[PDB]
Amino acid sequence: TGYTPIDISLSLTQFLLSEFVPGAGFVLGLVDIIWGIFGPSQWDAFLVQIEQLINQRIEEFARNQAISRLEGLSNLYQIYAESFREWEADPTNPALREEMRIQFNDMNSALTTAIPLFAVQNYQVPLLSVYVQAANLHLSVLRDVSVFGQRWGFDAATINSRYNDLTRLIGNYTDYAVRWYNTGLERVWGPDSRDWVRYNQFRRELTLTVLDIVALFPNYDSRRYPIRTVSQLTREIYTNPVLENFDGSFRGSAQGIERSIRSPHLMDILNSITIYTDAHRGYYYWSGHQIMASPVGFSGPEFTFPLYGTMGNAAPQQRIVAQLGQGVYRTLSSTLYRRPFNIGINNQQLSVLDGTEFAYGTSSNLPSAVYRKSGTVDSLDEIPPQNNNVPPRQGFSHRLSHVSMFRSGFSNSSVSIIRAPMFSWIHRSAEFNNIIASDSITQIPAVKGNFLFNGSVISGPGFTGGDLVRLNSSGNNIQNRGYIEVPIHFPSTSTRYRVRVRYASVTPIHLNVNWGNSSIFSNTVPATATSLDNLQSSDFGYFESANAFTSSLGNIVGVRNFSGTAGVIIDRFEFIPV
Repeated sequence: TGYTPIDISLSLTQFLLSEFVPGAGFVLGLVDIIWGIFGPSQWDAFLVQIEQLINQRIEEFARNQAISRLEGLSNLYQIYAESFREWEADPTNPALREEMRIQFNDMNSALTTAIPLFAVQNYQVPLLSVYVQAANLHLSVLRDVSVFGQRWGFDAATINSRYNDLTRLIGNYTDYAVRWYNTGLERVWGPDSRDWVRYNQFRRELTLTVLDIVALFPNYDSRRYPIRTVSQLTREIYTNPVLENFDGSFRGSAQGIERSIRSPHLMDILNSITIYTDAHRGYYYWSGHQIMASPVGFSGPEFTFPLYGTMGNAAPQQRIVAQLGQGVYRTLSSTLYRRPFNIGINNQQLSVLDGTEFAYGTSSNLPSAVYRKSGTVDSLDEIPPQNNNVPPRQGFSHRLSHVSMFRSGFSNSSVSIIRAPMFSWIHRSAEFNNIIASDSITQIPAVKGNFLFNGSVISGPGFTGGDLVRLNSSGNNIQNRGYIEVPIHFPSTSTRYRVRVRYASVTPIHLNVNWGNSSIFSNTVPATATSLDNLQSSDFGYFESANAFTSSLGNIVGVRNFSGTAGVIIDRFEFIPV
């Protein structure tokens, strides 16, 4: 196959993003993508994928115990799934209802017992992806009993008790996973470029196999999400062909490489990249470039970033239009390393790109844009498809959101030149527009807004699928009130929507939600957190408009912080069709 846990996880994410609704389909999805396997192979592969990265194998007894238990859970969940399917086909049947009650208890009990074995002391990191798979299944099964347990014949006390388990464990599993993600990532940090490559690889691979799945855990709260709900993952992950295809190591460069990534920002759409070519001893290369981007929904003028790298004129500038079709899904780069025996200003070490093909996502086909030539350092190896049953240009998992640059040296005066374009990839669930569905709960992260006043975009804690918006206090000035505004599009003009906001606050705070020019909520909302600096799962709460409205109110939604002294974090807006 050539498949890894990264491929499998991306496919699970596609499923959880588009089919997050209770019923037989969800249960059978999980068997099809993850739990329907035979034997230890898949599980062993999940462990190897992290073990080989941190260069540490799990102690052999604990390793075999974890694998062995996952096999048991798989067998048991296959039986549960089949019983569920049979029950759904004939729901009033008391034999099938009794079998669901027994199967749920066995599944619930088995998972509660198994999970600590995926959290074994000194091996939490390499066990983290199987931990998260088991957690996911557990929350799934607790959600099942919450939605269907009455129909199965459980009493109200048992149902409410299992529901309280669900909401608590959404929190505990999330905090555990993020904690060990942070700890694992930090242990892999080092001062040189080889360390940075490993560090970013850890970030990338565990974003795909852990954090992306953890960001969907809140969706399991059936009282909060009683119908289908669609999340959007706005976080960016990174490739860097020059650094990642380099067998040596630039000393002390790790910090500089990490800082070449741009800081937290409102989501934008990459429109074009204009690449400048420089040359040395007949070797032509990508010396610098300029990015042009738009706000979400193309809802404001195109803006230009400051020049990346240096503006060479060894050949004419080339404008690559990124935003054709579904955008650029893939880069195929040619790396150029020059390492002469005798180096100097007239005979430089070069670490650069002498070519890149930019390939487009498209439901048919579009010729690639090519800077000079194609190459074989392929983003698809690190940023694989979410659906490998169609061609990659249709089954892609990410879109190119930005290109920045790690750079060192000047062509006129340095012995060593590094120009290492940093490619930034956003998950394709981050839609170009904010489109409100009529038959599901649409989640729109606040970082998908296009106007932020007296506030800033801050790094997410790792479990929200992206970054967050912080609205500052006014300093008791009514004209200086923190505001985030989000452009939205309603394909259905008759559906009525309640607007719910997910937020974090240390003190009770007065917030105003506008839909168009109309205020649909203006009240104090409770404190949810002890600190805005170290967010855990339970620090996020919800408030909502009491009434429901239609798109006649307008094409923007916003939140304003009325407090003169306190700040607030906005995660996302949620539209609930009534």
